[PDB]
Amino acid sequence: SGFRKMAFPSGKVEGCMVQVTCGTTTLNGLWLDDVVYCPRHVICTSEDMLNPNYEDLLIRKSNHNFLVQAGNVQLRVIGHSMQNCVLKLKVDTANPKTPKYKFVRIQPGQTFSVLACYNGSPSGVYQCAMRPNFTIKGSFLNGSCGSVGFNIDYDCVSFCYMHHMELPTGVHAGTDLEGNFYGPFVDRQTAQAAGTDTTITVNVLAWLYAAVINGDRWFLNRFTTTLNDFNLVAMKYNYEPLTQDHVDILGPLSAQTGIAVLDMCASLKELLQNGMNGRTILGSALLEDEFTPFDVVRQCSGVTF
Amino acid sequence: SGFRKMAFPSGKVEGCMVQVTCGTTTLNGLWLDDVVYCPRHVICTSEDMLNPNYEDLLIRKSNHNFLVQAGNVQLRVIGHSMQNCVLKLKVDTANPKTPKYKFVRIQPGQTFSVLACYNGSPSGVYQCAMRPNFTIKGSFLNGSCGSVGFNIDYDCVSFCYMHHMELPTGVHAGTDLEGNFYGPFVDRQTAQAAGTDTTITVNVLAWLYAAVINGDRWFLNRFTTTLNDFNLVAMKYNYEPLTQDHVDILGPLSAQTGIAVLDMCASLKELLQNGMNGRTILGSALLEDEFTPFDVVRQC
Ligand SMILES: O=C1N[C@]2(CCOc3ccc(Cl)cc32)C(=O)N1c1cncc2ccccc12
Ligand SMILES: O=C1N[C@]2(CCOc3ccc(Cl)cc32)C(=O)N1c1cncc2ccccc12
Ligand SMILES: [Cl-]
Repeated sequence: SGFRKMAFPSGKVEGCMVQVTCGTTTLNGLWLDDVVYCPRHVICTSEDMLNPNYEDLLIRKSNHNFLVQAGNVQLRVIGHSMQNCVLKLKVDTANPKTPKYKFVRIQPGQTFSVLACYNGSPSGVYQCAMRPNFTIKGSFLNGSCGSVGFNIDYDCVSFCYMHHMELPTGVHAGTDLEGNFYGPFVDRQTAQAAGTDTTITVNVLAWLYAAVINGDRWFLNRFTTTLNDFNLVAMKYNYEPLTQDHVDILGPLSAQTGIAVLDMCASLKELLQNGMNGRTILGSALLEDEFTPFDVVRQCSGVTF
Repeated sequence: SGFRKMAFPSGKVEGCMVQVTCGTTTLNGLWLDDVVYCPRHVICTSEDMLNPNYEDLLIRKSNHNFLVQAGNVQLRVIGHSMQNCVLKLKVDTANPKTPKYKFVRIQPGQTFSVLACYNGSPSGVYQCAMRPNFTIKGSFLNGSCGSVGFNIDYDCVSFCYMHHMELPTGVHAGTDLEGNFYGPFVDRQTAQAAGTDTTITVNVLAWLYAAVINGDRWFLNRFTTTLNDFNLVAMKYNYEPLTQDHVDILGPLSAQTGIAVLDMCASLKELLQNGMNGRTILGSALLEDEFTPFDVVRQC
């Protein structure tokens, strides 16, 4: 029993974190095989950030301008290239701790673990969801750039996020490991803002199933609803639309608990229209949307890595 | 910016998790140097869980009755001894991945990371706190016994918890790594219950300071309180008493934010009286008590 915000074990990723310094800027790099990936903004001064021409700034750098430190060992940079907003530093040593890995770009609503790092040293691990507005509500201080987000599927680490910036509202923006930003963000010190966010409906439903599995049923009711009537309610309360794909994905949890997905939608509809009435669900007074249906099944079944 | 429930990176502990089997029971063990630590209840059969005589059950076991698996490699048990409720299996191989470590017994209110494991394989990491009633609100299924709780301040792993059981309310009980249970619990299936739990006041205050550091001040007020009046009010909401030790511990956060501890106590009193009025504090509609003053300073 119990339901916690759980991250994947971070050990496979910890063995890849390195420190990357370029001039006065120090941030984190991800060392996989003979390449260290890091935000391309490591080459910018504060003034360069106002309107950077990364190709022009990079052509001026030599390999020896990138100091890469893996623990207390300096790696030698033997080449450098840019892919979108990520800099790829070719090093002379393959990381012996390189796990089986892939680079995957995730969709909004998908969750991942973030290994927050400073100076190439991991400091904490937490679970995030890619918000519908393409930001993440992370916990990052100055020096955290280059920290990565990932999932593990069996023995394979799927890297999905690399940290680049903090927006004025305190939320975060980054890229996939191919350097493509999530969301309409750019790596430049210019006016940027997180758009209006929405709640990840399929994830709230998954968490209500987790609550039922853990013995909380107060919110259940005799009612059901159609997908169109529920979607009219979701639109009204700034919830993401629930698709037939989401309903199919929730099938296993629907079969296990005996609560049909649309039956749980009628529970969610009543919660949106009336609130919790002083009650809590899994120790929360808010509807939690950062657990996917897969996370719920994984935690309530004990899948290991 | 941002404030998350953050666990320590688990890699140093992942390299210590092993599977321990005795008869039909399989659980997790913590392999450090040449010793595998695990709950002594691994030696119990179906007829032993109500009034086990662990000394009597253990004397009957030979080293080859303990099957220890580290990855896909069977470790050879060459000795065994019991220390309180933990079994210590001496193995013929020191764990090459043994980190710098210590065993620390924590006090209620302290937080730690849990690396939940099944069959010696880590499945997830989460943060939790030792509740005032000596239980933890963990996430553990059958087979999670032997999963450990730890902190990793300054590259040294301080192991503070080893999981043993789930109480009827769904909360969890365990021991320190010397096998001493936290709370009045016993490794027996006899009727046991978590005592009435309370909110960790010092941690709620620490989290309100985190909220102020992160730019949220809506809950502040023009009032202060005496420590004793605060406690009289707080006790009525099932909050733990706030001691002068807690006030001293909150000194650094008070100096950083400019909000006196007793002024923050007045804000807490008002939050208890009023609720949040549709507002949130650090993304929460409830007052969070699983961040210590030390965690707040570490994360901010
Ligand atoms: O290190 C950087 N450089 C920044 C600052 C300048 O403006 C930009 C503009 C674009 C880009 Cl891609 C990065 C940056 C940025 O946000 N971060 C930070 C990342 N995350 C958290 C931060 C917490 C406090 C302080 C800075 C943090
Ligand atoms: O593995 C065990 N053995 C138990 C079962 C019998 O009663 C006792 C009594 C004393 C002791 Cl020390 C252990 C045990 C126990 O609680 N757990 C479990 C631990 N944690 C979570 C569990 C989630 C579901 C099911 C069982 C879980
Ligand atoms: Cl302590």
